[PDB]
Amino acid sequence: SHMEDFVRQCFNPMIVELAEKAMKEYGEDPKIETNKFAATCTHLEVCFMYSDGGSKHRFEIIEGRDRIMAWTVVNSICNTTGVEKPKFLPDLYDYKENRFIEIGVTRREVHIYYLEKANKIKSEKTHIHIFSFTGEEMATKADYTLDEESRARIKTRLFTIRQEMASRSLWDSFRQSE
Ligand SMILES: [Mn+2]
Ligand SMILES: [Mn+2]
Repeated sequence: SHMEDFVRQCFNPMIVELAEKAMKEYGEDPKIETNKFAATCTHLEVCFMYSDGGSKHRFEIIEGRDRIMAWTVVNSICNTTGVEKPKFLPDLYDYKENRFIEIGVTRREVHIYYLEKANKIKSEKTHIHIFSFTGEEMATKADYTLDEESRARIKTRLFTIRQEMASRSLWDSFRQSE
């Protein structure tokens, strides 16, 4: 398919392999559910740009690790700091603010996905931060964790990926697939 070739020539190889591993590891094949393949790569790259923002060792990356190793690091962070173990695996831990962070990338408005994720949490201790493909963002207690410039970089990247998909006439099915 067109989407698979585009994902491979758009994102960096480390990201593509981690996305492939994470999808097969949960029974989905990147060569078929190509829209979910693009979205796993996007979520991965956004998470890595986020963790790059801030100081050197501010964020402990949870996403991208294998399941049991990811939970190993959460349990370790929990017994280290004293925070409660979330029931669902988050994406980061903020050592500066002492909180796990769930990062989301949606194509249906910051209000809809923020509302869904906040209801999914049902344990309000986990900080939530949503980006969209339209430049908009919404975050818990309006606390956006990073400075304006890092978030603006993430947003720019998201919009460049959106235009690249449309240039290949892939954007439409991708926006309707979420
Ligand atoms: Mn995740
Ligand atoms: Mn996430």
